[PDB]
Amino acid sequence: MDKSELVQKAKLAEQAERYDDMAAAMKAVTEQGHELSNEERNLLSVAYKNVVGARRSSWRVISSIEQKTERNEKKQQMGKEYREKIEAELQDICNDVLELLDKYLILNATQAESKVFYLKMKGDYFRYLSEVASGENKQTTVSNSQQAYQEAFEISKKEMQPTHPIRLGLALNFSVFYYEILNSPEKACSLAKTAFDEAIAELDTLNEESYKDSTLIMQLLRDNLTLWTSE
Amino acid sequence: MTMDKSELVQKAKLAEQAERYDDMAAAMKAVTEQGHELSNEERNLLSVAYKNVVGARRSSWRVISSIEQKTERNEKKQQMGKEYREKIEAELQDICNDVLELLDKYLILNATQAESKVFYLKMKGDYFRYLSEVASGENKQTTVSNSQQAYQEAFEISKKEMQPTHPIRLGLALNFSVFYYEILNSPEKACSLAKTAFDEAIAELDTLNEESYKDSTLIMQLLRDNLTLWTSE
Repeated sequence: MDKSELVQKAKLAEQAERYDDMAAAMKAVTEQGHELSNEERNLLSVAYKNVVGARRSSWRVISSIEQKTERNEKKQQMGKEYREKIEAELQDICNDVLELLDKYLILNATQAESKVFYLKMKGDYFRYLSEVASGENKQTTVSNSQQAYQEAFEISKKEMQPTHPIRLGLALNFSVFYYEILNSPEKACSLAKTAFDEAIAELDTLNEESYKDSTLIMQLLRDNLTLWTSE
Repeated sequence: MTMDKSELVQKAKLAEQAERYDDMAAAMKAVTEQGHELSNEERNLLSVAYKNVVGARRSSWRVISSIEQKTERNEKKQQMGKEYREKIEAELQDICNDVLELLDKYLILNATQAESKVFYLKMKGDYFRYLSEVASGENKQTTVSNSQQAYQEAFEISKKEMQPTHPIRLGLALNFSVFYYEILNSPEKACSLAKTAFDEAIAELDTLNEESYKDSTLIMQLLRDNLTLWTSE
């Protein structure tokens, strides 16, 4: 197919709830090596989010079954083996996405908003890998996830105003990363408070007809601060 | 592979909980092919697995079919929806043919009681019906006939061997009536069949029992639901 045909196939697959088809189509689009439009990059993201999300959900279900008392060691081993099967599927998906990001999407991105989008995507899929990793690989995937978020964070801070909704909320997602993945609540609070306060300082500059674009995310930052500071 | 029957059944149960129905169906296909008669539990795992597997493809086929009835002035988008519908169709037909082969080679001939024979002949009617929903040309008349014949064979046994309130006999009447309504475009016969089965059940309320009361009355209401809808049409 050509690019426009692949995008139409992706949209058909989405309507049919056939997300593996949708991801395959948008992977093929990405491999043509050109910068994606806003619409195309959202189709890619939605496709793989649904594909990986199904495996993440199945993994949690089987992991919980495995964490319940089973005296029959043969049955215990059957659950472990099935969990590992799902794990390998999940890791294959994440590595496919990470390879698309490292070979095509991040290197070809010529504008800050694109760059931040794909770096945050990279952080997400390393995070997913970290959820199922063990030992030294868990530390490595967590560190790779953090590095990607941090790079997106620094670009957003350099290129966007403190009230920009992409910047806010990259800040929100990053602060939650510190709270939940790194178990670092003091830093989580610090990040969220800096982003909240710096946006608050510029409420002056927003239009009365559009300020909610910013304040909706700022309220989410503030809600997390209330919870976290009360412990 | 190296998994034995107890491992396959446990994997089917784990796949069900993880909503991985393709895995569930594969496990129960492997169990079936070992040649022992499926237990009641195994039969229900097999049926649930393939119902979910085929149901996803049937739903996708309906969605794309309906999209393809949007007269795209560009033949490109029309040909693209047709090709994708045909891809889903072939997937759907592969699933149905797998089930029908299991029924023909293992499930029907290994059934040693009437209830199971009726269950599997009904299932054969169901999967030829799903094929009939997407078939065309000379393949369509074959598929329709094979669906009707399977339902008729199931109905003959069920009328001889099962009480009119038995949930399997009621569910067979339900699906056979849907066959007439949807496949043969015969709502008058669909209603006649459903009305007769409903009335045969209420003529013998003494044959209800505690174990299947909820199942029986659920399907009786489904028969009534179709009757009211089809009559208002």
